[PDB]
Amino acid sequence: SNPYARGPNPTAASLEASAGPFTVRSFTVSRPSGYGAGTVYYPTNAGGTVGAIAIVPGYTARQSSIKWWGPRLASHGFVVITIDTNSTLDQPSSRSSQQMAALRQVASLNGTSSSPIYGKVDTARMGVMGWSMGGGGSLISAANNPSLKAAAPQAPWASSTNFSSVTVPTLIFACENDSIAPVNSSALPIYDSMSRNAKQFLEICGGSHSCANSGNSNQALIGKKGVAWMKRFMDNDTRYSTFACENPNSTRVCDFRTANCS
Repeated sequence: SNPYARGPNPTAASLEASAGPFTVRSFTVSRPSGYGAGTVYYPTNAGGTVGAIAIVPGYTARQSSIKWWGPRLASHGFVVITIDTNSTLDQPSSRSSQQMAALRQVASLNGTSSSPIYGKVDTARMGVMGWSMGGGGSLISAANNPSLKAAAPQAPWASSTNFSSVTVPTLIFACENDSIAPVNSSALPIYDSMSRNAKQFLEICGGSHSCANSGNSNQALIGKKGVAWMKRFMDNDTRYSTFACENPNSTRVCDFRTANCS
């Protein structure tokens, strides 16, 4: 039996829905350590400790752009911290450092008896997400910290597209019409650089650079894929292998590629 499996057996409908099974609460981090601000979203009743995911916005952007992931992931059994960076103009390497500082603080709060997440986190199971330069920051985090169990950046951008060293399972959300981090020169070459991992590339038809952000019109599919990827790889939960690895056969998807993902 898998000690990390949480929640009921998934279906397409349950993963496309507004929320998973678990009640979600949130709090603002009172003294952020190593990053600008954070909001923690957590399940009150997951039935065991859960992994932690840290999510970072893009250049000029704030938690509002990424916030929708907090309740959506947490309701399926994850502690999620969304951050603001120390400056809105921080670059990807700085964003990676701050992302790991946010994961560190989640681990600190897991050990703080006054915190709402005291004892709720398995600090050995962590994941990284983020938009654009925060997505490039997530890939840097994975390259530098290969114990991370999953990465799922959106509309990523980094100074170099070469992430050949990454061994962390990585799902890339791409936005077809992105004019800031174009698919062809950003998301796709980042995807193609990775030869050592389970990986996936999922491009949303018609998407602008913000197509995976809060308020987007594809939360059913994008949320299904993000949760399935994190469940399969952070929880080793093979009930999610098909959802994580499948072509979703969706008219909202204009390009789908995956490797080392059965």
